[PDB]
Amino acid sequence: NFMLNQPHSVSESPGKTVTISCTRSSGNIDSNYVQWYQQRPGSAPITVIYEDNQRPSGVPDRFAGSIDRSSNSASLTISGLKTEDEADYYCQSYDARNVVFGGGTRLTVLGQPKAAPSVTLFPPSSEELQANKATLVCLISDFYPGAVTVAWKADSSPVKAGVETTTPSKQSNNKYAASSYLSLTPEQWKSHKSYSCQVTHEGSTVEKTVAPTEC
Amino acid sequence: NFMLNQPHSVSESPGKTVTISCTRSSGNIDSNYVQWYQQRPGSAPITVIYEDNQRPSGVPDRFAGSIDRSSNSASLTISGLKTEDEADYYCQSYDARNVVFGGGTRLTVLGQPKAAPSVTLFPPSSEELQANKATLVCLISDFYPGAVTVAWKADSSPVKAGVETTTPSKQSNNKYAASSYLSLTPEQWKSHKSYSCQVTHEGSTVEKTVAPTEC
Ligand SMILES: CCN(CC)c1ccc2c(C)c(CCN3C(=O)NC4(CCN(C(=O)c5cnc[nH]5)CC4)C3=O)c(=O)oc2c1
Repeated sequence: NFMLNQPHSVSESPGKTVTISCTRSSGNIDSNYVQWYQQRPGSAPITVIYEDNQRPSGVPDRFAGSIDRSSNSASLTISGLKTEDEADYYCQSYDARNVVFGGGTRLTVLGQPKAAPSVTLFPPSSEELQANKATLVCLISDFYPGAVTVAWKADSSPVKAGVETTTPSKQSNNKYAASSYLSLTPEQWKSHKSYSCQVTHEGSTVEKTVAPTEC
Repeated sequence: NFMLNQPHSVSESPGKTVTISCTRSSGNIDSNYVQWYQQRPGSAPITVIYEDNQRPSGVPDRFAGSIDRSSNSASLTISGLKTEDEADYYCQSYDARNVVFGGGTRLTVLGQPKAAPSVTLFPPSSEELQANKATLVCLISDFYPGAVTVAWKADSSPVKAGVETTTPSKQSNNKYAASSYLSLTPEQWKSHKSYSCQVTHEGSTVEKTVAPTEC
């Protein structure tokens, strides 16, 4: 029982080389075969690497797998990037009876310039508090590529309960927007000194914080 | 080298049984194990069956896998169809020289009940006003089907500039969420008595109103 940790995203221009790392949390990376899967948006998954570095028939030489024992990491390298390489890439392995997939890496083959998001965090409105709702909204606009990861904190502690995040959406300026909202009760909201919204984009992380007031 | 062929789509009504076939193109279906994965749009896939007919820990017992040796096919059978079962389903087997996936079957669950949206309108945050921004956000959640019209008002008049609405995305309750945001300056925000977000869904309107803080 172990995790495989991949970064959330990578991006490059057509024709360049990109590397996707996959770090095993406990145990040796070399003691079990590592596979790589590609899933293009709205497509079936395809195996691009099995047994660490083996390509199935039809998978071009541009895809290369490797293992690094000292890092305890596997890597998928894609050279001569093409637009059709734009996909989610997952590593998986085993130990004992456990099958383990990594969390996935979104690879974007850049189709326009990179744009860091505007992150605005809204505390509960008066209208919803009178309805025993303390829902928070994290608004994320004007970003590219259209992939983000959102994490919420109550004080310092992570929150998984009550989190919904929209699929990013192309807006009229041709950049992506999304919202994350946290469905709190006024009780939970007033019982903490602050809440935070963490937005990660192109491996850059921004944190916004709000505290209960009165007014 | 073999392939797995699944229907592109199946639609069925709630409480009824649906089958999804997965045909192996060469060799015997019984010579390697078959997995089934479920994928909701937006999310990573989830394992529903391994070793032909085994369910992992989270998975409703309404999900059953089977092997038919004569037709050289695997089947996923979902009894008592729930709207939460609407998703893409992929079968998967092994070729020793590959991990093979089917093309995917899109499962539509028909006659989903209507659900009016929860609407919440947030005035500008303190933090954004300190950075000379007065963006307003209207969270629109828990609605079905997944289309809304959003109109904004300054006092009682239609707003014609600065409105973005995101494409509704299905959330973890299998209902849609979106947010509409209006990018005002501090001046526009305080030059008016109020702003309003008007949401229409299935011929029914909801209108929320907010006004500059008095503190
Ligand atoms: C596109 C690549 N792909 C194939 C469709 C992925 C890509 C990613 C996943 C993930 C994230 C999970 C969910 C998390 N998860 C694991 O990492 N391992 C298991 C552990 C439990 N389990 C088993 O006990 C099992 C036994 N034999 C196979 N699976 C299912 C896999 C799991 O639930 C998963 O179950 O399946 C995945 C499949």
